[PDB]
Amino acid sequence: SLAPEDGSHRPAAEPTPPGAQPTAPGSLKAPDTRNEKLNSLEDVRKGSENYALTTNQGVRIADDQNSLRAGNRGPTLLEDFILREKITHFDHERIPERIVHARGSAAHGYFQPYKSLSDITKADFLSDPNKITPVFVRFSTVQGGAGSADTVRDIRGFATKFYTEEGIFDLVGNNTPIFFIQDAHKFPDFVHAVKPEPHWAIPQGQSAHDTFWDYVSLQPETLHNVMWAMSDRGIPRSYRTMEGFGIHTFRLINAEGKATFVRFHWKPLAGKASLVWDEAQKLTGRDPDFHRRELWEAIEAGDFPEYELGFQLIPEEDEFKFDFDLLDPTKLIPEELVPVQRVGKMVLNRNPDNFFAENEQAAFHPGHIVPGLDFTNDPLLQGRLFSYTDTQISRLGGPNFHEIPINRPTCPYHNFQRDGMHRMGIDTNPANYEPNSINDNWPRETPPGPKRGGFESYQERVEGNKVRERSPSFGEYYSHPRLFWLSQTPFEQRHIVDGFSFELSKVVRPYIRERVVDQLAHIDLTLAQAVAKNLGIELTDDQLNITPPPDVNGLKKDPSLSLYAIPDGDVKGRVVAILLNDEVRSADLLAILKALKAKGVHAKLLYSRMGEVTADDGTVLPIAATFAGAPSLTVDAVIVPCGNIADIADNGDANYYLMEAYKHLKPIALAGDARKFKATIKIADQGEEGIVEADSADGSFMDELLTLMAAHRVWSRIPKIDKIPA
Amino acid sequence: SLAPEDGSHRPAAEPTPPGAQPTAPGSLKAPDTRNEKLNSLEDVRKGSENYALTTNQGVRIADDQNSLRAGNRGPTLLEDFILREKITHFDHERIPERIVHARGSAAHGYFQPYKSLSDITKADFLSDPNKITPVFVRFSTVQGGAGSADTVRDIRGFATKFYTEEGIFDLVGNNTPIFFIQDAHKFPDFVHAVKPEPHWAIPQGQSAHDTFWDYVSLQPETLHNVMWAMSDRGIPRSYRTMEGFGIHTFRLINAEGKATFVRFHWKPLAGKASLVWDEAQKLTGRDPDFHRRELWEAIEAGDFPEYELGFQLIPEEDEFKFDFDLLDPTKLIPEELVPVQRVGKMVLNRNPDNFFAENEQAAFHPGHIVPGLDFTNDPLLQGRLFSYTDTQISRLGGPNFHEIPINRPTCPYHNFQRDGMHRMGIDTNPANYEPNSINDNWPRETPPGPKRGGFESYQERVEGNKVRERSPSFGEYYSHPRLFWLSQTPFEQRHIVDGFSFELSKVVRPYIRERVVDQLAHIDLTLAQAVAKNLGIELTDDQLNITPPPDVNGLKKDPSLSLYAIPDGDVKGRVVAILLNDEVRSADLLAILKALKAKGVHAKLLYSRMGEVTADDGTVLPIAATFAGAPSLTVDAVIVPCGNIADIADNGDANYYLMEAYKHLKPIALAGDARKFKATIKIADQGEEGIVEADSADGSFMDELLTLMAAHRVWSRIPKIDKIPA
Ligand code: HDD
Ligand code: HDD
Repeated sequence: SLAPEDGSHRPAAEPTPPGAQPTAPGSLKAPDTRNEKLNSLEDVRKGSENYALTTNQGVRIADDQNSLRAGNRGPTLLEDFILREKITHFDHERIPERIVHARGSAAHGYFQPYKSLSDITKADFLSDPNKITPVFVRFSTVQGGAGSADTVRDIRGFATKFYTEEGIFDLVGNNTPIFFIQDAHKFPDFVHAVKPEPHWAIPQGQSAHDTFWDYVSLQPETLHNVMWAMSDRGIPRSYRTMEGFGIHTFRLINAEGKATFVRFHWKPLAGKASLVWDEAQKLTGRDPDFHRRELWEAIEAGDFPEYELGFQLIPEEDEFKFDFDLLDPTKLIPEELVPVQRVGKMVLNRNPDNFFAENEQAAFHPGHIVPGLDFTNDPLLQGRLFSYTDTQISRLGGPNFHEIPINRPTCPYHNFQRDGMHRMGIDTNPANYEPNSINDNWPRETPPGPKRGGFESYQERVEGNKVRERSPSFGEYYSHPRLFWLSQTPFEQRHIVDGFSFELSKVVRPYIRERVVDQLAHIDLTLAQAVAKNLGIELTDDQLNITPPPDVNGLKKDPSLSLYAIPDGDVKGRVVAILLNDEVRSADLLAILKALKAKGVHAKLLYSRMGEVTADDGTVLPIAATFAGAPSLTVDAVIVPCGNIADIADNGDANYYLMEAYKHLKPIALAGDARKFKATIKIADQGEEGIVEADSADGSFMDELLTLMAAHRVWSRIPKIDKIPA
Repeated sequence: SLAPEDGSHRPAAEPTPPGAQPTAPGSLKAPDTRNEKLNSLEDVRKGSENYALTTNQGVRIADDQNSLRAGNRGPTLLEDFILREKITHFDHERIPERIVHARGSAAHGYFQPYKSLSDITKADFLSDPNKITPVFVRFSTVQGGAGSADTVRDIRGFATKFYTEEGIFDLVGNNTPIFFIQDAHKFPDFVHAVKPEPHWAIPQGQSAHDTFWDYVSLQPETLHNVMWAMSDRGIPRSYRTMEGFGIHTFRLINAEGKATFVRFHWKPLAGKASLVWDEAQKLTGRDPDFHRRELWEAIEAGDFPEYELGFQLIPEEDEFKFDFDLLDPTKLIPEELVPVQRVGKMVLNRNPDNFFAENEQAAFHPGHIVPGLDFTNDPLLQGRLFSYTDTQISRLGGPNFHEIPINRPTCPYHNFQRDGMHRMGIDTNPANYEPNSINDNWPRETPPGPKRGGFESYQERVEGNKVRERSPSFGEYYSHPRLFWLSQTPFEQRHIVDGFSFELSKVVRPYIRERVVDQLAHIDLTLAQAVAKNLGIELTDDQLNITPPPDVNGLKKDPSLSLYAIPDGDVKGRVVAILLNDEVRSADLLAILKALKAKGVHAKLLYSRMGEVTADDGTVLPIAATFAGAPSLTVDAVIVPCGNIADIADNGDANYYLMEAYKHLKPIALAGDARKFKATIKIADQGEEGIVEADSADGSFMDELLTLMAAHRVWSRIPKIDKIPA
């Protein structure tokens, strides 16, 4: 027995805040969290406790420490079948990673609609407010490999597998409402341009290189999503604090056959929140797994990520009433023109057991729709339908990928397909064809109907010649980037300018920079001049005379496009760093932890070493991490309680901890003699907005601090940070 | 035509310093750098200029911007074979990454022995000083995926494919002289333990988690390589400044049939040099491709990585004359007892053309030996022989992986093997078996002999029972960790302490830390006490009376195990940051750049924006990067010339540039009014060692700075950096 007698090796099977316990597989951490999909996976789950170590053939292994050899110092013998099996499996562990979105993090949950949508869709999972549909959701980046970092500047993926009673429905979206390109034929072109360059495979997880901006400068259709990626949208605080969109216009079909155009939205319950770039870039080095960890730990804490599903709904006769083409995925539908209507809510409440088996092997594909839903002629969606079935043949080893447990439907599935690599199902049907008499033609077709019917495509009208040709209605590239730009706050605009500037500064060929600046001058001259200034470029008089693009159906801004314009913050699930000293004033800490617990805010107690310290009243305080081990990048605010401040007053890591949080605009709270730290951040004796300070942490100290946290960051501090050396 | 009329899209086909030009595939950058392997690859190289865009079947494409559809706003048609071919190929681009060493960077070069070694080996590539052997070298980390970061704390791989006239020889080594484990049966257990943990797949590129130190604490055989991993050996400055080792004892076999035991060594011509931890960890964020980048650019500069091959040689009759077992791969051979004898030199002088085709698909395997070389009963080596063949069947799609162009021998190869997936060779032999009369038994066996003879194994004697048993001679675990500890300088010992301390602070279960500390007390109680203090752990009296382990055949220490104890630094290929202002003193800059070119030291001119600035004499200075875009992490030293210093005196990024470089112990030179920056780094008016300063950048000023660069870092500055907030 190698476990410790005190049993401290096993985490408790109950919700615990991040860092209190070792993380564990979901069925062990929360065995009583169940749904119909989790239960169906029990047949393939494998335990371990009280079992013998065997080969894959069931043979008990006596000595798992040594190869078989001719003498204890002799050659290894080919007849060691236990070695060779163990090494063979190891030698073939890896499978191809996803072509795009290879880096991702996933969890189980459930979905439930608010009310029956049977008036607009016959889709069964939206027909009754009491119908609960299990889900599996994978969040992702786009460009980086499976081993790349979480907090890069990138688009994020948001893929939801609905295990419906009438088929698997995959909603395969991103965290922005549009994509970079218009036609699927260009997808390898765009992806090759953004991916690491083919001679040397640099850089990983970054669009800040020549070939990406080269493609953008020559393809202005890309400009809208590029705007989004250069904003703080491209660097989310977590997957819980981002939006989701299906991007394409789809169709809803009701029992009477009426089609309604629809676009899908996920609204985060935790609000919209993003990092700032210096923080996001450094965090890819201090913790490349930050988003993966934060997701797992929130679920282990009970901080279940929640999202409200919503629809923008457009009648068929309104197809042409907007300036933009509904079928153009580089165009958004402003919520000011078509509101998002609440449909239901999704809760992610259990982690997987084995990342490889459940996350890496999961297969999402937007062609996986159910009766009540249908496609449109969006030329990007159209080509997606081919790719997501095709790519699985190599990634997941063949055509039986639906038999891998995480991908199996929970509803019945029967047909006349047979064979293929690693076929699990053993068909007893006398027939493998239809029409057949020898099994009385079963399984049988089902006619279309209002529920439990067969799938039939909406009989939309088609008219035109066979052409490789872009619809002229698509050939407008600058109005929607402008609408986005004007909808941002001034500090969000600053960050957009700084994103473009930082990225173009790493383009080596200067003529590429100049061509991207010229495209910006077609969007907004304020934006283009600000970027040009940082690049040492001067706009020509002709460029200064570029007429701006028209408004979007009269709109000159839409505050739903901004992260922060309308407050939607939420402190539940946020984390505060508490910086300890060797004789902490316990009255401060008790007030701090009481206020944080009331709002569901977590705390990390940090010191210069691990182990424990003792407060003034003798209370023993366990240390979560060092100052260097858990930098301010990983928390939302910093609190410094009173006590023996001289212990850390001249500690470089303690001082830098506050300087980093200050530069990154986070709230900071100083109690008693901890107010001496204002000098390291150059805060005058009069104080300033964003620095909570008082004689002690009792009173309004923590309400000021929690109000600041509900506002996410202290945007008013931005003029002051450029003098801070951090 | 989309290129710029001035041709600045294309880099010059001549050696150019890093940053000067865009990087390029090796055949375009250096068309005249040739060897036999590079030349043999011309049959599969594909150009591009002046060729039509086609399908894979050779059909010319007219519109590569659109899918085929029924009307320009209609559905995509299944008959668009151009779309489906292009998407199909994209959908299947990825192949399994390597199970280990998935992250790596490679280059072409050549090798040449100094003299004939026919007295000790009949290996043909070592027979003649005028015999040139082309090579392909891949450097790697171990734990992370192909998309993980370069400057992690890990072991590094160093793999060399020799394309000899008598077969491919692969020398597949690492950058430390031992491995973690003794018997290959344990390799899946160790690797699984160091890799991301199976439930959530965290952490990437790090051994700082519970399962790794759990294994270590339970398997003391691992302590020796762990010590190397926790030293600055784990974080190399670049692949050019690290050693290589084969680790295993092999045999040399001469024409008389005499066996000599040998261990292989690579000695870097650039010397040994490593980062510091805070620097290395931060650099995985600011540039996760730092090592890949530095290697490519050094070769484009003509700054070819060079390595001397050396042998430790031991007569067969001396097999048992050491305190350790020569066949134990957790033991090193001290150079003080067996010197490394120089054999030849290897030069890396051309980058690949396509990273995937040459680097990702390259297959290295230590079973690939040639006549004149042989194996030993090293139980780790013995199991490696199985794995490197087996793993390619899935990783490279089958048994013809030797036909992938990078892997092809340059010498003849003929046998009776046939078929298999993607077979390229078309065999005309009437017979696919031997013995055969119908082709007069060709191709035929060759008897062993002095040159050009068939491979025969050394007929070593084997005596023993079939057993799964570790040799008792392997049962010592602490003498070699001690030897290594005592061989380090005081500041390398400090960095080892901080490496163990940092990593154990990330282990969530405290009993694992305590168990690792107890292991450390069997090596050195000063190391154990210093790590325990940072963990809040108090060693018991029992632990304090653990007897130290004996030394190694009388050796207490061996300075060759230190990175820095013996000076070996070379400044050629290093890089200096030069921080500009808007009116630089041209006399300063002229003298700086003149002295750096004399030593082959590169420079990047940094400013607060892109573009150009003008010197005091009107000289236009082009800016290479911003202060933030090329942080001090990426340079070896910082020079601040005199000028309009008020322009950057209050720039937070400019002051931080110096503070970061200061903390990471790098040389700093300050001319004229730049000396006012001393206050930011808290240097007294009278100065200190490591800070170069004068009225101007002439005189001895550049000599002083270059002397500091030859010493790599200012170790004496360590006591001062703790009080620095950076
Ligand atoms: C025609 C090619 C093509 C095009 C135009 C798109 N995609 Fe895609 N996408 C793929 C081809 C693809 C793929 C190559 O088939 C992937 C990679 C691995 C896989 O299974 O599917 C994929 C993966 C993938 C994933 C990750 C699913 C997971 O977690 O496993 C998401 C979230 C998206 N895509 C979302 C989008 C969105 C929102 C798009 C624009 C509206 C989009 N893709 C356009
Ligand atoms: C029995 C299993 C096993 C054991 C005990 C080892 N390795 Fe290994 N090694 C492999 C199984 C393996 C592998 C799984 O076969 C790899 C991964 C993919 C491949 O082609 O070979 C590999 C890759 C690999 C590479 C990367 C090659 C490349 O650049 O493509 C290097 C440098 C090494 N190894 C070096 C070592 C050293 C120095 C070891 C100890 C002395 C060692 N390996 C033990």
